[PDB]
Amino acid sequence: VVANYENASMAADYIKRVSNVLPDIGIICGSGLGKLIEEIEERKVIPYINIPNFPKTTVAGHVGNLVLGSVGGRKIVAMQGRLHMYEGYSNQEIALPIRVMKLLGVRVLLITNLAGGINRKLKSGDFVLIKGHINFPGLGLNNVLVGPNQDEFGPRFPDLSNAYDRLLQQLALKIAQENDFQDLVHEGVYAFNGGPTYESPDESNMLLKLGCDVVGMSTVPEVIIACHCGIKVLAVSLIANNSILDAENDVSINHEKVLAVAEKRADLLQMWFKEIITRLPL
Amino acid sequence: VVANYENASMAADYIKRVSNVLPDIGIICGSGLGKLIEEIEERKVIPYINIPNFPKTTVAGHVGNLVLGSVGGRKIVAMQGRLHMYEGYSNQEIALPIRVMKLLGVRVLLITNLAGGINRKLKSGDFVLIKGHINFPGLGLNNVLVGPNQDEFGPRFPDLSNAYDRLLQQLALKIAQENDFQDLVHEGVYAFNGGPTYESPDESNMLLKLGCDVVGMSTVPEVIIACHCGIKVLAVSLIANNSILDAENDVSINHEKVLAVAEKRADLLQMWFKEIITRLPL
Amino acid sequence: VVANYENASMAADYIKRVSNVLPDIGIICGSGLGKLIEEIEERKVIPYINIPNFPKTTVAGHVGNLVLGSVGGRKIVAMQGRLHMYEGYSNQEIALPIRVMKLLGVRVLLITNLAGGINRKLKSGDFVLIKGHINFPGLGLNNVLVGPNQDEFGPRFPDLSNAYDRLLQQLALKIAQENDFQDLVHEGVYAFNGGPTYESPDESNMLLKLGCDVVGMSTVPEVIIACHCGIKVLAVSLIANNSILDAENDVSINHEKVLAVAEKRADLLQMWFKEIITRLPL
Ligand SMILES: Cc1cc(Cl)nc(N)n1
Ligand SMILES: Cc1cc(Cl)nc(N)n1
Ligand SMILES: Cc1cc(Cl)nc(N)n1
Repeated sequence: VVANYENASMAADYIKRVSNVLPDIGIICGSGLGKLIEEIEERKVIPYINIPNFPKTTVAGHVGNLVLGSVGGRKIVAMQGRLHMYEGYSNQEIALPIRVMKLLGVRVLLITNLAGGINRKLKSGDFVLIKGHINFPGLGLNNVLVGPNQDEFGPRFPDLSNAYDRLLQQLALKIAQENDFQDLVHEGVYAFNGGPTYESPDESNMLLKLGCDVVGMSTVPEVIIACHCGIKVLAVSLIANNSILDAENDVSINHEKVLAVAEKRADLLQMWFKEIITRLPL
Repeated sequence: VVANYENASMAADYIKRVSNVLPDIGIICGSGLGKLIEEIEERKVIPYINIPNFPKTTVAGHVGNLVLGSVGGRKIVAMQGRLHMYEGYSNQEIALPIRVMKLLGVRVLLITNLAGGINRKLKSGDFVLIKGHINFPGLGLNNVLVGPNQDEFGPRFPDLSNAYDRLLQQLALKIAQENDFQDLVHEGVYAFNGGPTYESPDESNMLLKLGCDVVGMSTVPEVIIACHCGIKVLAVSLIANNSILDAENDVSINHEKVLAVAEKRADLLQMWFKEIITRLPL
Repeated sequence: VVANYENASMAADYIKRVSNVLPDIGIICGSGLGKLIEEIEERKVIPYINIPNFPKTTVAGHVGNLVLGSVGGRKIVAMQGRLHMYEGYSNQEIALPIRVMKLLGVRVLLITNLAGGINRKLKSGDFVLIKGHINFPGLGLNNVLVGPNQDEFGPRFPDLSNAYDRLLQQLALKIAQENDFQDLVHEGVYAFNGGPTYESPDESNMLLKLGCDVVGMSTVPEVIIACHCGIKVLAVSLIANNSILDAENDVSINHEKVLAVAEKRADLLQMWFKEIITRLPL
């Protein structure tokens, strides 16, 4: 199924019938960072498997729902269970849910992920406002836009210079200052490792040389599809380890440690993003 | 359809029947840089769609013809409408037209493209003679030769050390000196970004660190197929912007600006390449 | 055919019926470096084409056998004819033979390859004990684990920090010292170039900047599958040229020169690995 205008329209039609909500904000939350979705008010939960043309996700299993409702007086749509390219999903499968958001009315997309720290200033538990990226899959002919261009959504050759909105970054920092946790908030450049192996010690050393501050396995595909069709983006990484320190000290990286960091910061991240949604410009 | 000896032979048979021309020079021209093809003498235009085993190009649309005839007394074959890998074409689809050129008798291939400047010496409107490359798709298991080797055309493991012929570079510079535009002509290393997003500001900064002078989304696949089967190459980039300056000044990159640069240099590039063809060794 | 638990079990069942050997050591030997396999004692040769669910290898041709037997009193299984990803094999085809080794009882995998030297200390004929890697295909969404995770074999997100066992490296060096060829033995970081073109002169210069000591087109996919399912690895490169010197002196790289180096070191490498197998811990 191609992520074209006709197919995205059919999915949006189903959703609008079922939900009644016209959202102008979208959210995609990282693993262990989805509590906010359970607090959406007057909400409607739509399993992906029920929506025409949505990608099949049963081989991976686990949760996969679209959730619509209200937060802070604002109308939002959330993806509960994101699609990652290391699972084998195609370019068309990743892109279709974001293009459906566009047809539903989304103008701003907020994204969180868990990532490894490269910059020596980063500790476990810190947050990084993403200000740019290095897309190794894109340089290597696995960009999410490889294929025919869908002209109704955007141009053949997108410019990513303003993919990460500066005013949204400034609003997120302002709110952290108001609640006295700005000492946790950094900015930086995100390297996309296709994955699913964690970056090796020598890959981490290479990324430090190349100007990367953070490394992870998600987010860049969604950012590019959003930028192509004119949706503004704020993306925030939660740092689970510093891979450069771990390489110097021969310390292991593992998913169990990652999820414990997520639990430690989940409630603060939920409160932060609730306020961001409330404060977004009108 | 595999780009093998049998399938390329069937395409060449069709062409030879229709055209009568036995070319020993091939040309592939960049977008907005194809005026020379309209001035081929005693010419024959063959739509790709008519040629056995040529790749299907109707999803992308736009022009796609093989043109045979004479320039400056020399017999040439031109591709009018090149195939780019960011459109989703396979390794076999890119390679088959170059291997057909080989069977038709081509010994020299001249290639132009539009590209972004990385080296701080490069301005919009400059030309770069390509002397080497950094192939990010090739390092990342998307090389144009991934697949079974077609032994009749070349070896399993090609050496690219002499892919860009030095004497052809020297002849191109000599002609620029004769016509007093050598101040526009540089040499440099080309980075292949699979695309179709332009290089991000942080990718541009990375390429500067890694010794790249220019970045673009074409040319390297054709160069590798030509080198594999023993065809000499001259490749020239027309610079449309300096991405490092644009990153420092927060200035946007876009296809409209690119095509205006192409129009500004099209007639000079046509005259230059006409003389190169005329002067090629016998 | 997916490299899952059911399919690997069916292959292992065939093998166990035919061979009687329960191996706890596996070997994968580089091209021209396979003489040891001909000296396996009380051996059984099983063509890949006869084994249920093994990948089809007839397009590439050439030898493809599993060989079981004894070396130095130890029970081993060897792959005679390795699968390389530049031939077009899928992730599932590369992984299935290593997962079969796991089900057969393999706890240690010894691997050799031929490679190019980047570090200026490396000469043709030197050996490099691999201590880490830079996986360009993995960064670029062509990692061998892209796809659904096979949970019975290992975790969704493997850590590669200890992929190259330190004690095995120390044993290999100890044996070289006992036989007075330690002056040939280095350690270093391996860059995986998907291939099949040799690294270009400018790619070689880039790899030097990024901390790579050696570059080649194999080994990293097998190492990752082995690490995922808990098999210890020793990997050794035989250096056929120094690509940085060749770039400075405009000297060519070619498969014929490579195989002559292999012949020069084959008998010493055979003796070295025979002793390593004999000395492996119990
Ligand atoms: C949570 C996480 C993700 C990634 Cl890709 N890398 C690290 N080191 N940590
Ligand atoms: C014309 C062009 C092509 C490319 Cl790939 N990049 C830039 N900056 N400009
Ligand atoms: C034997 C070999 C392999 C590779 Cl990938 N590169 C070089 N220079 N040499």
